[PDB]
Amino acid sequence: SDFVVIKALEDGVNVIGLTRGADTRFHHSEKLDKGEVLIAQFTEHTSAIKVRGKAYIQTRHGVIES
Amino acid sequence: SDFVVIKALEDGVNVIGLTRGADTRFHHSEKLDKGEVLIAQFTEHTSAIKVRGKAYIQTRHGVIES
Amino acid sequence: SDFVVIKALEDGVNVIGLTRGADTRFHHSEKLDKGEVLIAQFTEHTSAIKVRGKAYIQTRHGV
Amino acid sequence: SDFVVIKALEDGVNVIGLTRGADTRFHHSEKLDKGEVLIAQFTEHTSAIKVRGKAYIQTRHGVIES
Amino acid sequence: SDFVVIKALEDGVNVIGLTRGADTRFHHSEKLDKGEVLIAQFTEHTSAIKVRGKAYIQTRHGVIES
Amino acid sequence: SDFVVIKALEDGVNVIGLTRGADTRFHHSEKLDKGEVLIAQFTEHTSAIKVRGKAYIQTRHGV
Amino acid sequence: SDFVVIKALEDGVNVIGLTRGADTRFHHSEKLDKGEVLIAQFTEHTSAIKVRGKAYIQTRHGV
Amino acid sequence: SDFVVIKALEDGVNVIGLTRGADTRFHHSEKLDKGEVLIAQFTEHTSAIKVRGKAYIQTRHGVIES
Amino acid sequence: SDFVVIKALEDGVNVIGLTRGADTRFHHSEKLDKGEVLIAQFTEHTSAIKVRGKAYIQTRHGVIES
Amino acid sequence: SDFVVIKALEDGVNVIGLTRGADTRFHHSEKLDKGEVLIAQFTEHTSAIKVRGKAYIQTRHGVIES
Amino acid sequence: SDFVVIKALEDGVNVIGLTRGADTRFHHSEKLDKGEVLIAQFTEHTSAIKVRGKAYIQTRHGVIES
Amino acid sequence: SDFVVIKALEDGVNVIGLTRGADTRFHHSEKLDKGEVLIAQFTEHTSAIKVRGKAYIQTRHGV
Ligand SMILES: N[C@@H](Cc1c[nH]c2ccccc12)C(=O)O
Ligand SMILES: N[C@@H](Cc1c[nH]c2ccccc12)C(=O)O
Ligand SMILES: N[C@@H](Cc1c[nH]c2ccccc12)C(=O)O
Ligand SMILES: N[C@@H](Cc1c[nH]c2ccccc12)C(=O)O
Ligand SMILES: N[C@@H](Cc1c[nH]c2ccccc12)C(=O)O
Ligand SMILES: N[C@@H](Cc1c[nH]c2ccccc12)C(=O)O
Ligand SMILES: N[C@@H](Cc1c[nH]c2ccccc12)C(=O)O
Ligand SMILES: N[C@@H](Cc1c[nH]c2ccccc12)C(=O)O
Ligand SMILES: N[C@@H](Cc1c[nH]c2ccccc12)C(=O)O
Ligand SMILES: N[C@@H](Cc1c[nH]c2ccccc12)C(=O)O
Ligand SMILES: N[C@@H](Cc1c[nH]c2ccccc12)C(=O)O
Ligand SMILES: N[C@@H](Cc1c[nH]c2ccccc12)C(=O)O
Repeated sequence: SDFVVIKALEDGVNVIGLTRGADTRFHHSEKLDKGEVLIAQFTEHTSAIKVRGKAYIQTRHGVIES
Repeated sequence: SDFVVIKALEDGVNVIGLTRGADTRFHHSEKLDKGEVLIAQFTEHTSAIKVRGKAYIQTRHGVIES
Repeated sequence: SDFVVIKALEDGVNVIGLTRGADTRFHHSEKLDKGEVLIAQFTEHTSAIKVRGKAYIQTRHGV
Repeated sequence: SDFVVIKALEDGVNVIGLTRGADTRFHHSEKLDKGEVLIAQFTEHTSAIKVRGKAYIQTRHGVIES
Repeated sequence: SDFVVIKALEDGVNVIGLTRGADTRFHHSEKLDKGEVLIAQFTEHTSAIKVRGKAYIQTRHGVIES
Repeated sequence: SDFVVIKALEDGVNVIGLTRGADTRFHHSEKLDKGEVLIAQFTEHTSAIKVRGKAYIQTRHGV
Repeated sequence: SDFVVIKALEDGVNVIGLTRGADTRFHHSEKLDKGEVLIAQFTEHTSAIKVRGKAYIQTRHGV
Repeated sequence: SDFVVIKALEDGVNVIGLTRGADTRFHHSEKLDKGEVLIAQFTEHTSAIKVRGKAYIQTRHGVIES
Repeated sequence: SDFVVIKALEDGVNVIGLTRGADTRFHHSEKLDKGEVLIAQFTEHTSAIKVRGKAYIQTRHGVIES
Repeated sequence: SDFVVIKALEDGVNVIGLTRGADTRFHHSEKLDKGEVLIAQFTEHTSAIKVRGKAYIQTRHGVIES
Repeated sequence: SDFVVIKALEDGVNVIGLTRGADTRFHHSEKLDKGEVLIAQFTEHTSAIKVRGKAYIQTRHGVIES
Repeated sequence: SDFVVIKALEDGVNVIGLTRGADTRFHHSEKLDKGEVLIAQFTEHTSAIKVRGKAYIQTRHGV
């Protein structure tokens, strides 16, 4: 059951969950300050994740460091 | 369930989800500005994903960049 | 479910979904201009995919 | 759920589906011109696939390039 | 379900499917001329496949050529 | 389901299917002439396979 | 079920469990002092985990 | 669903099936002459196999050549 | 089901299990003196494990020592 | 289901199956003379196998010889 | 279905099972003298295992030799 | 189901099966003399195995 690891590399990074279903809207925005990590799953409610700001991101497919 | 990772390499990248089913239309477009990342699942509503604009994309099959 | 990755290397590449079932016809053609990417699954409705135009294609079997 | 990748290397290549069941007959013939690719699954209706003409073919078992 | 890949190395190759069940007879023969390829599943009707003629054959177990 | 690959290296190779169940007898013998190939599955009806004659044989365990 | 490993490298590291469901709020914060280790699963109730403070973190994806 | 490969290296090799159940007795003995191969499964009726005589034997665990 | 391995590197190491569910409290603490080892599963009652004191810990993800 | 491979290195090797269940007794002993091989499954009746005499034994865990 | 291998390296080593459920208490203590081995599963009744004394311990995660 | 391989390196090695359930007691001890081999499964009835005496032991975790 897949998840994403997200480490903020600066202040005020946002990790935003988007709603599962016919409709797509942001249901929640988690704020990360520098060096804070968010380990976040895809779930019954979240089918897409947006990251804004400079962040090191780990997934099953590998790494993308801003 | 499988997911794509999309990082924007310029401003104004569109990640477009196509409806699952007999019919195919765009149901949602997500604008990504430079540096921003979207990780998006295939879902009971999205069976095809379309990226317009300069992107770095990881899937289960490998990298595809530009 | 398995999927294909198609990157258009010219304008007007067509990604064509053929119908699942006894009958085979196309039900949709997605057009990509140069540089655009389609990630497309096999589904309840699409059992074959035809790309026409120059494309870089990735599947579970390789490039 | 297995599939075959078929890339025509000349004009007028045919990819022919054969019917699943007691009876075997061609139910459909897809024409490929040079450089067109067909990614085709085995399905409830197709249990065999014939390719006529010069074609690069990819499957789980590897490659056969005419 | 598993499948065989047969490429004809001369004209007039026969790919023959044998009936699944208590009884065993040929139910279908597919003629392949030189260069042509058949990818054929084992099915609820075919439990044994027979190739006559010069062929290149790939299965899950490896190559067998001539 | 698992399968065997048999290539005949002489004329008149016999691929013999033995019956699944309490009783063991052959129910079928498929004959191959030199160069012919049989790919044969274990099935509801065949639980053992005997090859007689010179053959190159491939199974999941090797050659 | 998958889990995370968190080792605190300062005092007062917070391991925060965010709620599973339509609503997202924290339901618990576990505090670790320097050197302490939390191994924590994703559960029926926690679908996201935020670490705040300097920590060495291990997941199935690496360090 | 496990099987054993047995190749007789001399004349008059026996491959003997033993009965599954509380009771153990030989239910069948297959005779192999030199260079004959038997590919034999474990089944609802056979839970042990005995080989007598000089034989090359292949299983999941590797090879034992008399 | 997955488990952790904890070896105490000093006297007085605490292995604490946290309750699974909507609520989170300590339900049990296990004191380990130097040299002693605990292997503990995640369970229908414990969804998070906490180690205080100098420990060597192995999990499915690797070693973590001190 | 898993199986053991036993090759006799001398005459009079015994392969003994122990009953599965609350009780444990020998239910069958199979004499193997030198060179002979037994491949025997664990079954709904045999949950432990005992070899007396000089044997070469392969299991899923590796070789054990003498 | 996971298990732990435990080999006592001195006299009077204890392997203690702890109860599965809301409650945690020692339900059993197995005494090992030097060079005795215990191969012990996690079960419906045992969700944690404590080892006291100098012992070589093998699990899925590797080795810890006192 | 998983199993253990025990080869006795002296006379009178005991392979002891401990009972599965709330209660833990031995229900059986299989004795091996030098050179004898026991391959033994974990079962509905045996959840722990104790070897006493010098033995070479193989499990899924190694030797
Ligand atoms: N509401 C959409 C969210 C989504 C997932 N993947 C996407 C890809 C593109 C656009 C939107 C999406 C869905 O559940 O399907
Ligand atoms: N069949 C999908 C859309 C789709 C997937 N792959 C395709 C390839 C080409 C065209 C459309 C598609 C649907 O449910 O609508
Ligand atoms: N209508 C066909 C489409 C198809 C899938 N694979 C094929 C291979 C060859 C020809 C057609 C096909 C089907 O569902 O079966
Ligand atoms: N009607 C046949 C088609 C087929 C599949 N594999 C074959 C091999 C040989 C000949 C025919 C076939 C079937 O479904 O079984
Ligand atoms: N048992 C298959 C045919 C078959 C498979 N493998 C064989 C080997 C030898 C002879 C026949 C067979 C059937 O259903 O008829
Ligand atoms: N009639 C036997 C055929 C068989 C399978 N494997 C064997 C091994 C040895 C002897 C006979 C067999 C059965 O179904 O069980
Ligand atoms: N309440 C959210 C928590 C969450 C999980 N993954 C996320 C990713 C982004 C934002 C929030 C989340 C949910 O269960 O779906
Ligand atoms: N009747 C026995 C046959 C058997 C299988 N494995 C064995 C090992 C030893 C002795 C006999 C056996 C059974 O089904 O269990
Ligand atoms: N959600 C778990 C506890 C838990 C797991 N991971 C966490 C991370 C942070 C906080 C609490 C937790 C519970 O059932 O109570
Ligand atoms: N528990 C098995 C026998 C057994 C398996 N492993 C053991 C180890 C020791 C003693 C007995 C056993 C039975 O059903 O009887
Ligand atoms: N009674 C506890 C035992 C336990 C398992 N893992 C633990 C970790 C820490 C403390 C206690 C435990 C349970 O079944 O959950
Ligand atoms: N009666 C115990 C036997 C046991 C298995 N693993 C253990 C670990 C430690 C102590 C006892 C055990 C049980 O079934 O649970």
